[PDB]
Amino acid sequence: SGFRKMAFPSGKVEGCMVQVTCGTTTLNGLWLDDVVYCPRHVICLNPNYEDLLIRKSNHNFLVQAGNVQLRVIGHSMQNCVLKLKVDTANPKTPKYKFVRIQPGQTFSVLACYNGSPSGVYQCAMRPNFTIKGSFLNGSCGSVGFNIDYDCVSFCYMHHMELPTGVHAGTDLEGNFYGPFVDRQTAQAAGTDTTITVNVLAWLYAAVINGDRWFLNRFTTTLNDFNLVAMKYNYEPLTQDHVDILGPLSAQTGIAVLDMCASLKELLQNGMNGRTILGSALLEDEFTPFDVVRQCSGVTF
Amino acid sequence: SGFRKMAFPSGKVEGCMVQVTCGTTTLNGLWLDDVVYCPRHVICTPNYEDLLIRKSNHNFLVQAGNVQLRVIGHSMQNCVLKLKVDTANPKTPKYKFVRIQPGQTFSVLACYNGSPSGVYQCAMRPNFTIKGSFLNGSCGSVGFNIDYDCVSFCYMHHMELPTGVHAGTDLEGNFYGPFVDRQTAQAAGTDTTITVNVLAWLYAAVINGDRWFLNRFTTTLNDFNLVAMKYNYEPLTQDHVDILGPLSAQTGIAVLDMCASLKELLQNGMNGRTILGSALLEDEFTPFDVVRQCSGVTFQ
Ligand SMILES: *C(=O)CCCCCCC
Ligand SMILES: *C(=O)CCCCCCC
Repeated sequence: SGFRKMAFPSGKVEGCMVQVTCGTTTLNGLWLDDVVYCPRHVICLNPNYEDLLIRKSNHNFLVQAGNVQLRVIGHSMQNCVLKLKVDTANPKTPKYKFVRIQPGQTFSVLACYNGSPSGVYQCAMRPNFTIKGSFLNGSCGSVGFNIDYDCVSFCYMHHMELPTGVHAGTDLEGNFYGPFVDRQTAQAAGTDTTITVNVLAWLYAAVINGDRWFLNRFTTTLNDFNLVAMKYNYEPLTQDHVDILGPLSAQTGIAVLDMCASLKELLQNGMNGRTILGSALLEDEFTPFDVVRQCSGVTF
Repeated sequence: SGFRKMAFPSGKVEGCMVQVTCGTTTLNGLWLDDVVYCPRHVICTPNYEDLLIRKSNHNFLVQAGNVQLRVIGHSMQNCVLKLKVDTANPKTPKYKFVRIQPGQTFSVLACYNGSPSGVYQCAMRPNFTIKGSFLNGSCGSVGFNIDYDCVSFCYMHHMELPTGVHAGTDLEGNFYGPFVDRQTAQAAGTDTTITVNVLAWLYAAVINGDRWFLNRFTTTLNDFNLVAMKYNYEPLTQDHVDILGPLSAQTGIAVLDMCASLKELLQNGMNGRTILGSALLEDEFTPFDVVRQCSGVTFQ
């Protein structure tokens, strides 16, 4: 038992981190097979990336893997990411995929500086397409990932910090999550919402862990609960969310719409001093999959 | 900016994790040089000396992935079994075995069948238990800290107590607290909030621009400790004040000045406000955790 903000083990990603330098700019790169991926702003107010890239040559990119220098034999741009072909395939390349995640999904971040790891943490892609990360200057090129049975699915690459302290980035194909751009223009995160299906998943995790003070004898309907969710800035609950919660409702014997009646009471009345898994706020950064994995040992 | 529950990168520890089987029990072992360390209760199903004397090297099946490591010797040190193997771990990091004090945090690499599954951060509570997240089969999973390239192993998982919290040993097999590896009725004593860690996290909040809770008054250790006792917080000592010195210098806020701000939070509550997104005071970030995360300390 117990329930924590658990990230995936980072070792498979640590073996892929390199330092990429172009002129006075230094950031991180991800080295998979014979290619190094990094934010294209490593070569750059009003940039003409295509003209900047044609002006640069292979020798203008300094790639360092620990103490070894990688010879760059090619270079191309894919959206907001720069791909540097190197003369050696990474002997530590794990099984990997590049995936674009949807809002509400969680992933681990290996924060890096100068191609070296600082730490790992778990975060979620918010409904407004930002992440509440922990990044400082030089963390660009740090990636977010999920691990499924030895295969690393890379989903995020860090590019920037927005005015409110939240972060923006791209998938490993260079496509920004949300409306953000890699230019020094005005851009801010939109209004965010709470991920309802994750709050319910975490309520089931609390029940599995013995916290049942918030349970009640009542059951609501999807339509009635969604009216409550809109008032509290919670994402609408769909029948697909109810279905995905299936293993947790089966394990605890509590229907999803029975748990929704507990959530409605918690939204309207609070906790009156009590806590749920050590928290006085409703937590929305654990998916239903994260909960079955951590609480029941699914995939372990 | 941002402040997350951040674990150390786990790559150096994943390279040491192996599967240890004795009869019908499978658990995790830590492989350093030509020795595998694991909980001695792997030999059970209770006189441990007699259970070990009856065992032979062939009764221990050790696997590093799908590769078997032949056991060529065995011995018991306190509550850990040391299995000498025919292969030295070529991924053995620079390491130390350290026994930590209550309040200290560490990263746990949760493992099942010798396979790393998750990483999270937790603390040695003042009652010598850890509020971890472990399931059946997680025994032999370790807790650690890293400094430069040296891994200090501080915890090996052995058991879960009635309240869902956990108990284990250092890597020399000595239990933290008054717990034993027997099937007896053991219980965690009353816990206390780690004051020095709460102060550290308030400095983390200040570094991140959260400063509504600051006041310009100062207090004394004696006056602060009267309030601490009332709210089940550990007394603050001159050692804790000295340990907060660097964070005090970084923010320009004296330790006793921050104590007067914590005193007001304890007596008045947060009144609907949050600090680093939390409605409760967090006590599982040490002063050093704040320095590492806010300055971007990396590991080699
Ligand atoms: C990047 O520097 C993070 C802060 C952005 C603020 C922009 C001006 C309001
Ligand atoms: C180990 O078996 C964890 C559960 C212990 C509870 C004993 C009964 C209170």
